[PDB]
Amino acid sequence: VKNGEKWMDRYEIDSLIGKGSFGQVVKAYDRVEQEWVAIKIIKNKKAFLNQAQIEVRLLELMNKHDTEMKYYIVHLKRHFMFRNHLCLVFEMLSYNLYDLLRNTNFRGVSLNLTRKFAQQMCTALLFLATPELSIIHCDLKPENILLCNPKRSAIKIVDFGSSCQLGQRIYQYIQSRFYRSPEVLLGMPYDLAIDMWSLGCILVEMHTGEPLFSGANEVDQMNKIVEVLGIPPAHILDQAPKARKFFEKLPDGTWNLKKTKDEYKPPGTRKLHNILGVETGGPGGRRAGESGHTVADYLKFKDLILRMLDYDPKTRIQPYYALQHSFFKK
Ligand SMILES: Cc1nc2ccc(-c3cc(N)nc(N)c3)nc2n1CCOc1ccccc1
Ligand SMILES: [Cl-]
Ligand SMILES: [Cl-]
Repeated sequence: VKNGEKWMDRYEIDSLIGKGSFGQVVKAYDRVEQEWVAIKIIKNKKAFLNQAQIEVRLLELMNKHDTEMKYYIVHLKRHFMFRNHLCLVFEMLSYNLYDLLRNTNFRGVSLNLTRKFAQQMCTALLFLATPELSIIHCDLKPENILLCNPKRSAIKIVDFGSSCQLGQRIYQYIQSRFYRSPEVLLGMPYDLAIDMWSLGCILVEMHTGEPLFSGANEVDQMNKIVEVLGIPPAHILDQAPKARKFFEKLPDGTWNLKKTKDEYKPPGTRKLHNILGVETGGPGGRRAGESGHTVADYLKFKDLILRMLDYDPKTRIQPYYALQHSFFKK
């Protein structure tokens, strides 16, 4: 697609903004609205078109709901078919939270900026949980959270290409590996709670600069999670189709790890407080004496993250109750 093309006496293509398995995203001048827009151009392959039609349906469903929470998700302006490609037109946004970490040389941002991100992210999750929506994103990661403006800390969620409503699930293998919830690793039916799991993983990474759980495979992934949060509850592993991919049951109805060729820190011993550096002056001690990073501030953040990383998705912290947490009290 050329960097001067004109479409439908309406759009002038400027540049490639983004690429994907879905196709590509281009910067285009909308001659009617007289503004720049982002156009998501889907490949003319049955598979991407079908999944993108679902994304359009979910996006248009959200547009029909006027609240104070709807403006944390990229607004879909419109869509059309051109040259046999489904085209989604969005408001222009800026760079993503991963690029923001890259720009800190992976040293992380302040707890204060982390809090501002958490609050927006939790308000978006609350909006998707409105019963008549009930949309699971299924691919929350730093790369799918964009700054509205390179000067500001306003963010919006993008990419509803993996998203499904509750009880419209298609795939068992969903979510980006590092952000994949245990329920989805364990091959169990997933909720809106898998996004809260992902959000917890992201918020830590935003502050430390490194992914909380960077598995090289599903097995590696679950082992890195168990290092921090210990063995999942028996009641969960008993109902889990793929419990025996990672764990083994014992005479007395208790569970342990399947082992292979040696090494990980033993279950629950890689403590989040050390990962966060609560009482050691933040991540790698780099925040020693910096304001808004009091041990009290860090402990509230630690408490909220462990509510987002509950193994049980039925007791894992839902969004309204994450906005009530002391970590957000000024
Ligand atoms: C700069 C900019 N404005 C945007 C507005 C919307 C979207 C946008 C992108 C996608 N995949 N899905 C939706 N629903 C909206 N992406 C924008 N980008 C950067 C584009 O890069 C990407 C590419 C792939 C994934 C994420 C960001
Ligand atoms: Cl990443
Ligand atoms: Cl996915």
